[PDB]
Amino acid sequence: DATNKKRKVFVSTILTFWNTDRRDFPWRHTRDPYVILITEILLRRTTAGHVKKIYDKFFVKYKCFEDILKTPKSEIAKDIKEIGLSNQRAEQLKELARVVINDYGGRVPRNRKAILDLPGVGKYTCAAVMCLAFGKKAAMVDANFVRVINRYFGGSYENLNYNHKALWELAETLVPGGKCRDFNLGLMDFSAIICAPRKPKCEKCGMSKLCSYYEKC
Ligand code: SF4
Ligand SMILES: [Cl-]
Ligand SMILES: [Cl-]
Ligand SMILES: [Zn+2]
Repeated sequence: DATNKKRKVFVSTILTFWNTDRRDFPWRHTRDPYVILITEILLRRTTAGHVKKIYDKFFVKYKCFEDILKTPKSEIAKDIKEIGLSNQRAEQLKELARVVINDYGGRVPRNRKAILDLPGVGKYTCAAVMCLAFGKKAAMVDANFVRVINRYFGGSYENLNYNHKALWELAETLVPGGKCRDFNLGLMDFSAIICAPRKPKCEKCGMSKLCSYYEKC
């Protein structure tokens, strides 16, 4: 149906944004599974700017899970106090390190279900590791991704969130093969710069012509 063109323009718009208004963060320049997974965990409950500021010292000190597991919890907490909830985060990092060391030889598995079951890992982080580290097709769906989908596609997707399989399935089918990274990261950037939480910047949006939400305005 014509829903084919609407989906095609969405993907096209996002892929282009990845090349025209790309944001930058250190973790977007590595493919080490450990760094990507740990960074996604550190980003929770804080901001990219905060993690970016401890990134250099953190990854020089903790080069892998072995480094985390041998370090006292209080020392780890001290090292990441800046991003908050340091003690709770330290405890979680050590548990994750313990499982990866005890069960996977200290290396993150290149398998969806294996990753998803690691301590502290949810559907979004698992998607990030699979896509960013292993280059496998996966949609990194967070609340911001949901927002764009709600607005652009509307209809039966207007009120769904990432706890709805119907919404995650659509996201999955939108991910272009061979360019999962371009799509997920381009969408992350687009959602923040253009289709923002407060007053999307529709006049700068390239797909406003097919956007459901743009019609209600
Ligand atoms: S037209 Fe507006 S609401 Fe629609 S995708 Fe673009 S920014 Fe988001
Ligand atoms: Cl490389
Ligand atoms: Cl290692
Ligand atoms: Zn190691």
